[PDB]
Amino acid sequence: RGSFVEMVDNLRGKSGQGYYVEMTVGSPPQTLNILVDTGSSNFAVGAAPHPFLHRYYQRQLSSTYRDLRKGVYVPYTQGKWEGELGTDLVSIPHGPNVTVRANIAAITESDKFFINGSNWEGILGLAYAEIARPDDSLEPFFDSLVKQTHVPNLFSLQLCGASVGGSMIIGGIDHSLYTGSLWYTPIRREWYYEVIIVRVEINGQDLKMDCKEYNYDKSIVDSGTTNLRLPKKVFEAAVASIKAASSTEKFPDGFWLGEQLVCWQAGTTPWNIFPVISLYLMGEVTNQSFRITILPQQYLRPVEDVATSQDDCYKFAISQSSTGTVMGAVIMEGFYVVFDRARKRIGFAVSACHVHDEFRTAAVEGPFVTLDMEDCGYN
Ligand SMILES: N#Cc1ccc(C(=O)Nc2ccc(F)c([C@]3(CF)C[C@@H](C(F)(F)F)OC(N)=N3)c2)nc1
Ligand code: NA
Ligand code: NA
Repeated sequence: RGSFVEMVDNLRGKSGQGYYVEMTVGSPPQTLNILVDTGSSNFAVGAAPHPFLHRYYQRQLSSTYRDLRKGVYVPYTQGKWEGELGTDLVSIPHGPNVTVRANIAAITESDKFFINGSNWEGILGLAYAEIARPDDSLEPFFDSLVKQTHVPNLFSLQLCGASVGGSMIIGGIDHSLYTGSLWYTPIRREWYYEVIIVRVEINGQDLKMDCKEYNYDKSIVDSGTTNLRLPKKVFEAAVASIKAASSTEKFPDGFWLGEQLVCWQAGTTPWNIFPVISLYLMGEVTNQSFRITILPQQYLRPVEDVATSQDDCYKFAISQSSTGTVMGAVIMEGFYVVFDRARKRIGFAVSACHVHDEFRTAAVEGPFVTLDMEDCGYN
């Protein structure tokens, strides 16, 4: 408990392309890099020579592969993949010293799913069976891991933004990865890691919306999405408020919509004109909340691959959503996040690796008194 040196720094990535862990599949073991995704629940790996893939699962080479004789077709808003379901032996080399028999979707066809240039070739869905495809009888990886071993039913993620890196501690927490205290919010329902946001402030100024708007139709914590995505009506109020707070510089409207980049002369980003963003989350106790605060260093994302420019260019990474709030890597890179599935709750603490400056830091503070927090959930 509390110290897992073998798992520290077991994540890698590049800006824009997410965080992956090494895994092995099959006998003898085939090494693959796998995107860590708390926003889905399938373990799905490229299993054919798509041109974007460094490596892919070759079932023919595994003596322990078992075919389930069942296909799956999985479309998302953008992107889709199709695969053939089976089971095989899976390990995490920089993870617990265990091997488990897990479901795997061998991806045989995909569109807009793999990233050209990335170094990962499958996804590890860490959420619950309820959103597994094709249905909840396909047990997710982490459920198999916990049923089949003595690994405790929890994992924690420290995502260190811009090469990016970080740690996924499987079966515990490592107290060297955060400072101050962990504060916990209840998992409202086990499907996504759904939570309830009870208040939102921009530089300490409350947006004063009906709090159900913050969770319409849900709010989730999702390592497989880059942005902080907010329900449209909340996005509108938040942007209006951020524009006001930064109004000593004027930016094109398209910037706030994520339709164009903004660039400054190198080493001169005016961090201090941009406000901090605070989300208050439902706490463990009746009428008690806590708040997490992030900086422009989290929500203004560096874009380095801008071949048509010399300067430091950034994308605004808070965007409008029609699927609820998504606390993607913009939120998670401020914090050490504990997915305490055994107690159905999510812990946040200030990350020991988060990007900040001499004036401001990411923060996790409580307790606050917040009434009617159960009305903030959408049914
Ligand atoms: N930081 C960062 C960062 C950068 C890139 C990325 C990245 O490419 N993710 C990725 C790629 C294809 C994918 F199909 C998905 C999916 C898989 F289920 C669907 C996606 C949705 F539902 F939104 F389509 O939401 C989530 N949660 N997972 C995620 N992830 C994180
Ligand atoms: Na167990
Ligand atoms: Na600590």
